[PDB]
Amino acid sequence: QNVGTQAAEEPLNLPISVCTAPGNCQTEADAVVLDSNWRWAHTTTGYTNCYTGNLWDTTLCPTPETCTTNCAIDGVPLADWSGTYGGSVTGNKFNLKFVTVSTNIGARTFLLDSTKTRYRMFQLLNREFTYDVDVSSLDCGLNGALYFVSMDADGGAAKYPTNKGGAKYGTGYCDAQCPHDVKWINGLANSKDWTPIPGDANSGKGYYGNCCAELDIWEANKQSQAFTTHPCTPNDQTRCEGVVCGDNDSGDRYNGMCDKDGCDFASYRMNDHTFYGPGSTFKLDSTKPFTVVSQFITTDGTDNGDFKEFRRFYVQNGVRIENSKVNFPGITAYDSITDEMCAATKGLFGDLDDHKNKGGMKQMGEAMRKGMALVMSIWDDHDVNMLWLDSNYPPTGNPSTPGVARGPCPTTSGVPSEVEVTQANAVVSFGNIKFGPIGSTV
Repeated sequence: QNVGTQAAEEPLNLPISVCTAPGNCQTEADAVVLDSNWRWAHTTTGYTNCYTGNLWDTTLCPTPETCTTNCAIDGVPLADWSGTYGGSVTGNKFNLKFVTVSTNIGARTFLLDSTKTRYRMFQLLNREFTYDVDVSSLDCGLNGALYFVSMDADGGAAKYPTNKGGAKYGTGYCDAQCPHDVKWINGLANSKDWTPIPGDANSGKGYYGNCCAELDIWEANKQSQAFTTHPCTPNDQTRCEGVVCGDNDSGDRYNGMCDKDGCDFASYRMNDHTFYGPGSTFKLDSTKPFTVVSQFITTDGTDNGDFKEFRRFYVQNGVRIENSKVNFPGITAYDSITDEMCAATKGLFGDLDDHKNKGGMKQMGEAMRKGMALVMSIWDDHDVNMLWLDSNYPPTGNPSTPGVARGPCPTTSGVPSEVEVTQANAVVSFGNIKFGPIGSTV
């Protein structure tokens, strides 16, 4: 995309901590940038929309190349962050409102480095990543997500010279779902064969998808939470078409370059329904804030080893809370993501181990070694109504069959039109982000 001249781009300042030992950290003066999908797209030498509602203008965008020549994405000024997009920062806390009323629904954002010209790339192997979260106002159907993806640090600017904005304009998004709803891919409008998504007034799908590796630290609302590894072959940003995208709609979910299911550790799905929930007698009380700690263990305990284990623990009101465990007869009580856990649990659930097909923890680790961009988002799910996270999936499945039940939400929950009314004022908060060696962040 070209860059427009109507509004300066002003990312929100967000300090994080880089740590060397427990309680010995230094501030890193980073910032938050809005994903290019949420930006106004208009004519390069005017005010005329190139995209309105869920459609590209066919006169301006008869082809992707012409669209890209004629159109530009514009900046987010400071005033518009809260007023238009529902984003705000107080000290080291970042807040994202779900619906902001001209009416904005959801948000996806990235962490910029201290220069505000590149994404802050995290080399996560043999490191610990930690943050405080509040998901108390997110119920069934919503997801306040924090995760990493194998985006380029410059959003693709060096690879795709028609991308003028780079990381500064939140470009280059890709993930392990190979999404077609990304409006700008490889420096070009994804306007070919663009199709609105029914019941989604703001979104559509273009000819291409954009694939890359994804490490989900946090997919969650107050009812259920998960962390998940998604390797791809290769891991780096890859525009896809046809079978390579692994499109759900053509029966290709397991035929593409990315592991779409991922290998998940989701406490409720692993059959501990009392670990996490909205109340003081759950082990971890989702009505109150808490700290989420993630440790990425290698084979030799060094930065050069292969990724072998994703460990997790929590801190809430000064109380250390170890992760829940897998709880099925004849299955080891795993409390972390490893290749063995993935094989054993997917075996039990009858899920295809595409994680293993894509190179497993080792391949996931190669993405983490090269460095990944931090994503913070809030969203509802127009495909599957978040049932995969917090309900029975498939909805018609027996909840006593291992793998089906992922949370207590009813199978009628999560319809975007309903959650966008009922949960309009939901806000996820991510704060006090800390990064360092294992054992350094609490």
